[PDB]
Amino acid sequence: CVRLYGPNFILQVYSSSWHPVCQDDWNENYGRAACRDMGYKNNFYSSQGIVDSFMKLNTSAIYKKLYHSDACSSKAVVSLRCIACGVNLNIVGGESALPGAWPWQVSLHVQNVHVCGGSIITPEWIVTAAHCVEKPLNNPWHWTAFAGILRQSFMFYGAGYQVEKVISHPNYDSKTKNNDIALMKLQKPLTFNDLVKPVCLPNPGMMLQPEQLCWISGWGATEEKGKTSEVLNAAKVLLIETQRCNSRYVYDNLITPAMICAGFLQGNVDSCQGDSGGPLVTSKNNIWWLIGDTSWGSGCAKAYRPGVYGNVMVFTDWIYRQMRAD
Ligand SMILES: *[C@@H]1O[C@H](CO)[C@@H](O[C@@H]2O[C@H](CO)[C@@H](O)[C@H](O)[C@H]2NC(C)=O)[C@H](O)[C@H]1NC(C)=O
Ligand SMILES: *C(=O)c1ccc(NC(=N)N)cc1
Repeated sequence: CVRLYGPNFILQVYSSSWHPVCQDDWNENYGRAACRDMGYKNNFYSSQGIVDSFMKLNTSAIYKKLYHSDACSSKAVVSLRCIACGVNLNIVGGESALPGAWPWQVSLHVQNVHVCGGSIITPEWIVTAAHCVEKPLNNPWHWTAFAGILRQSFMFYGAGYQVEKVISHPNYDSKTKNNDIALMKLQKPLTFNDLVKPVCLPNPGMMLQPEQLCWISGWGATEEKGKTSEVLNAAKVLLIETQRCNSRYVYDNLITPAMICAGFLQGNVDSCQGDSGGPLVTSKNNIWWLIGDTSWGSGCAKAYRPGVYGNVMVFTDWIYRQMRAD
């Protein structure tokens, strides 16, 4: 019953609404304990008092040691970051990605060939699409991950990161593609550097614009019915309002609250076969956030047939629980 709220990572605790935690008597050790509860295990980044009813710490005997208070004597609330994420440098109709521009991007291989995309969230956890791991690719032995390499010809056999665990959302529906999200855990943790870094998981209360400016990246075909791209490509896309995406001329009521549309109704710029499982990201408060995972669409870059992505914000607490359960 502990969460991070908005682009400023305000620590909140639930009461049978949600209230922010006082900076009073708080320290890095309480922050570490809060991150462990969220399933971040050994990950911790920062804990600081932001000037934004409250939950106050009881200096007697992490969640059970908080009580409701009218005011914070420190006149600040806790801002909690569990991992250094969402920092980078500085597909149809896109452009070659630069080194370090999309450092959370991974290429997921089966039998030495790219199958799907993925997004690094921790040194051992990757977010992908549940449709990527449908039978007969449900078992983790099939899979290997490539990070910090832009080119498929530079992804050598024996050099990938073996996948040890595969977890599909319990409500994934293969007919409709509803709840199209899965997690992969690596056998060995990744080494973060200027080319390999995680993207931030989205917090409730991001307050994105109806047509928020986003980016997609992947090794998917550069034209409908085309082959896997040898190079990583990236493109700017705008969110498409669900009411508009659900209209008779677009996807006629097939867009659920677990899905987000992005792209252009005139087409020309879109995700395609092989981009699936990959990131849909946005920049807000100088942080890159994982808004979606490439899920589905009718054809590629066709007019009135945009891209459909898993609504990652809806899945964040399910993700936390799987990371904690491991
Ligand atoms: C801070 O913690 C103490 C100790 O857990 C709380 O005191 C207990 O309150 C319950 C009733 O809710 C009593 O049954 C216990 O006997 C109390 N314990 C002790 C050691 O006296 C205290 O209420 C908490 N402070 C606040 C402001 O909530
Ligand atoms: C997955 O590989 C995938 C996702 C989306 C599309 N189509 C569109 N974005 N229109 C194809 C394939």
